Amino acid sequence: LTGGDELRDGPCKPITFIFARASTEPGLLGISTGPAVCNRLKLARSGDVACQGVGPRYTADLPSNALPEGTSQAAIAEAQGLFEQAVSKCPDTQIVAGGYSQGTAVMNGAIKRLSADVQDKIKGVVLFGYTRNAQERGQIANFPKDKVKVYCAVGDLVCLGTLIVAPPHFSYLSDTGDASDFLLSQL
Repeated sequence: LTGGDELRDGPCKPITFIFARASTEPGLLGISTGPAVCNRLKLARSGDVACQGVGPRYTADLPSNALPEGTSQAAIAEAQGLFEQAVSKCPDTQIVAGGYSQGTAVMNGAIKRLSADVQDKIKGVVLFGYTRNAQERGQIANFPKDKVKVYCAVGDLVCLGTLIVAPPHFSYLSDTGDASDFLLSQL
């Protein structure tokens, strides 16, 4: 595979972007907001970005949205391990991350379990259609609020503590530019 597995495939890059896709999306980065942000970072920092999607253990299946933390424990464990691997395998890399829909639940569940040292390496996180928005009060638990930017479109009910999917939930491509600028700013 060429895209989505750049941390595992190496070589180390100055910037490592870790992303968790939305339910039903195939691959590692998905086919919507993940590639959109990854590519914007690659254009802004030519040759210095490695994009890594959370998979294959995170299957992005629909049923997992109803589990306690909004996703599977396997997906959370996989994501957590990828953050830890980035810091160990590439000591000089700066991490930026993102999630979309169920992917944001993966990000919240994984990052809140990370040590302070690893969290300090994560400069910024963008969450599109944050399914844990209401439950986490617009942030990621046990992580700085200023390092997270949440994109919850008007009418996207998953940000209101429900799993109801409406049209606004698929309007995030229009926010990928702002999200990419945010991540670059945090770096």
